[PDB]
Amino acid sequence: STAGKVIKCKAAVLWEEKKPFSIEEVEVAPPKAHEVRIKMVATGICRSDDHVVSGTLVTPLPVIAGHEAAGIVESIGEGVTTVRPGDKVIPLFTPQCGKCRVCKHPEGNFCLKNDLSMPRGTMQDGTSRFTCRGKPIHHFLGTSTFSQYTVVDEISVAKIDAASPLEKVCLIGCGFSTGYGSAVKVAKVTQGSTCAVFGLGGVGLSVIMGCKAAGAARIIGVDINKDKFAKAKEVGATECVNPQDYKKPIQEVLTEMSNGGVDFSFEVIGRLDTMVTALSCCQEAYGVSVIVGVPPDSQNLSMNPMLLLSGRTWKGAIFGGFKSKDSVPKLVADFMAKKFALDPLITHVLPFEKINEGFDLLRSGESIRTILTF
Amino acid sequence: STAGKVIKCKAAVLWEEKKPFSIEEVEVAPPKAHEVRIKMVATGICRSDDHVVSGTLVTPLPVIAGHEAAGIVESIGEGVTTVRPGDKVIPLFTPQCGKCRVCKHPEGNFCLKNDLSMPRGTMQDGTSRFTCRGKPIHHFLGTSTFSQYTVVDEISVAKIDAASPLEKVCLIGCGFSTGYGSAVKVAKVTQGSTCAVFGLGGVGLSVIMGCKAAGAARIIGVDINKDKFAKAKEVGATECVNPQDYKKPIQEVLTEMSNGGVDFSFEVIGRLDTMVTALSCCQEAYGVSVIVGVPPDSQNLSMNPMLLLSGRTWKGAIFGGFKSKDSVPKLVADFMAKKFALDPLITHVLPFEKINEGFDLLRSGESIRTILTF
Ligand SMILES: NC(=O)c1ccc[n+]([C@@H]2O[C@H](COP(=O)([O-])OP(=O)([O-])OC[C@H]3O[C@@H](n4cnc5c(N)[nH+]cnc54)[C@H](O)[C@@H]3O)[C@@H](O)[C@H]2O)c1
Ligand SMILES: NC(=O)c1ccc[n+]([C@@H]2O[C@H](COP(=O)([O-])OP(=O)([O-])OC[C@H]3O[C@@H](n4cnc5c(N)[nH+]cnc54)[C@H](O)[C@@H]3O)[C@@H](O)[C@H]2O)c1
Ligand SMILES: [Zn+2]
Ligand SMILES: [Zn+2]
Ligand SMILES: [Zn+2]
Ligand SMILES: [Zn+2]
Repeated sequence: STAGKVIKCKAAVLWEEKKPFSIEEVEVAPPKAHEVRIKMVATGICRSDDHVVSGTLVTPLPVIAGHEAAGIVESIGEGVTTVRPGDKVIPLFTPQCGKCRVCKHPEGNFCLKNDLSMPRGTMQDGTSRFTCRGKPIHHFLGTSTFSQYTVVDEISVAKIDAASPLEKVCLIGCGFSTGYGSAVKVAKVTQGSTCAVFGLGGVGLSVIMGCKAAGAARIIGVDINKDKFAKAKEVGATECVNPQDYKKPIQEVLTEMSNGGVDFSFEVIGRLDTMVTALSCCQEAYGVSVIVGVPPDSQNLSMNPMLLLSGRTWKGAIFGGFKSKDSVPKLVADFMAKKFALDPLITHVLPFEKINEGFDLLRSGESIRTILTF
Repeated sequence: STAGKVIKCKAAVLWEEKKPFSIEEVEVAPPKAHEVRIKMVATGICRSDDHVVSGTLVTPLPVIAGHEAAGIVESIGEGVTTVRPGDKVIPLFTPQCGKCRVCKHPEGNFCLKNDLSMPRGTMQDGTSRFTCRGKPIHHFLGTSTFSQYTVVDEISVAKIDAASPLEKVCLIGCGFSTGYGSAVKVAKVTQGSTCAVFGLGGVGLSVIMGCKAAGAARIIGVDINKDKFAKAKEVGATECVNPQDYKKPIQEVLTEMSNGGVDFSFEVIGRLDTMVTALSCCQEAYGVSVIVGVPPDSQNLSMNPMLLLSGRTWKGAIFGGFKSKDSVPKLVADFMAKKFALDPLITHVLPFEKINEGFDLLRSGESIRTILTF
């Protein structure tokens, strides 16, 4: 009943940095060629969405944020072949065009069509599908999931199992897959190894899940909020440390705890200082450190390259290294077969209309993931 | 006969920074338990030895430098099982104790007994075997090869083929193995890939050799001294670029030349700026950059961690990642079997007494390796 028509619906519009979202009516254009219009069902609150508010992650404003979500296709534009109306789908904030040198590379996943490295806040054609108060509104990462309806490019959506619980599998659209893949795919954690995970939010808990799935013998969680430790131990941390409890810098603490440095470390916060600390705490000759956290816009870290010359490996990744469109449906299938759990990440559920309360819960330290239902 | 006796011999002593070497008589104590005294046959001049002179690489002075060499065992201390008097040997500036967590790790080579991290300038037992004019003289990296005789710990020497030409295979003690291994072992260069090599001295040429051995399709040499380009092409560079020839930063030039970034880059100079440039020029999603150059003492680089978050891998290594005592004899055997060439690295052969002339050749840009002969 809405195919080819503008849809008026509610969205959470961010007009200004460091302000609440405005829940108000927007106009969502119908999908053009190779575009998909999605009726959203559930969306998680990821710290990266908060980074848009705080100006940590710069993207043009005004904007509809949201990138961790699941929904049902309402309509498809001309030439779409990979989804149909009524399909369950997860928007892909990292696209998979299938044609660029990264998509063709066996390891690569950061498709050259992404809108993360130099955000423009548009569709692939450089235009917007959203109007609010007669004004064009930017997209976010090609997804814009804080809306009852969004429009995405076909390379930014994956069809998932029709029997999927969308209020759970939305987490496969960012925080679970990122953390789990950072451990299993990017770091390639080994059986019997010692891991250190800096930051015990939804992504860091997913890193722990991946380290435990890979057979790590020790998984040391690191957080300044000791309220995060109980859940970290539930999902596989063998011990947790709060840097504020120690006189010495935590890289020295972790090096001593691991009898000379850890095998694998993960920065899952977004601070320059913890990226350098996480590198330093991995064993100097064979350690691996993975940056997962999003750094503050345009800021450089300072480090001594002797940390690398001795033999350390330092890498980072988007979306856990997963090729998004190939991997998301498989992750959903594995979830349905109980190969991993998502409930440990979900601490709060709210209606979409209470999105600002969901951000309050994240900012207070209380929540891991709040799932918003449309 | 010399066994069990102090040897008086000629050595090149560095009394203070930024002074010529002093060629004079030293006393070399006999080897203690688990030590080996070696009559030197040939030693190369590596830029790292010049770093000791320039204060780029801090180690206690006064010192007998030299770490890239080959010679013949004169005597062994009690308990030595791996070499005998008369054996051809290469001193190992990276030891292989076989007992530490690094030696037992499949991918580690920076043995915890090394004297590079936190240089003491001694034997393993914390004492020196060298005196000159009644003063104790420091060791360098457990090797000290700028002497007619040295004493090394057993874990810092490898027995090699008795038919080895020592005036060539001394380069397996540092520069060849470092560069070749940085390509084939540390980076794991792939067939058909595009590589960029920053710095076309003895080590950078050895990186090129390894990239070509690994089947790279394109190998771009980068040097500010265009006199280095002809030899770089001879050993496998497909093209060479001088940053001084361009208005743009060379990372932009290399990204354009490689249609979006190289597969593998190598920093083989020792500058903070070129370490960051070499990282930046590798493809943002799947590129790998290896730091080989020794950085200036206590200086930090500045970089944007988004370079890593998109998917790059950054690592460094000592001695090409090779476990030194296992690898050096095999590399010599491979050289004897014509698996690689050393002559392209050798531009000058001088008597040991001409050490200062050999350093002046390096500093002027006029040599690759000078081999000093005893
Ligand atoms: N690379 C990617 O693709 C990707 C995906 C998802 C999230 N992210 C980023 O990953 C980071 C974590 O996201 P999240 O899990 O949703 O966030 P979160 O829930 O805010 O978790 C971060 C955790 O870090 C803890 N923390 C803050 N400061 C410190 C400190 N100095 N030392 C130790 N712990 C500290 C904090 O208490 C919290 O539990 C954020 O920067 C995100 O933007 C990146
Ligand atoms: N990691 C290890 O185990 C190891 C081993 C051996 C050598 N090294 C280091 O590797 C580096 C190279 O050693 P080497 O080959 O003997 O030295 P080298 O022969 O002096 O070669 C260095 C090359 O870098 C070139 N160069 C200088 N500045 C620039 C610039 N700004 N841009 C581009 N090219 C430049 C220079 O012209 C020369 O050809 C030194 O820092 C050594 O200390 C490290
Ligand atoms: Zn692509
Ligand atoms: Zn996210
Ligand atoms: Zn060892
Ligand atoms: Zn050297």
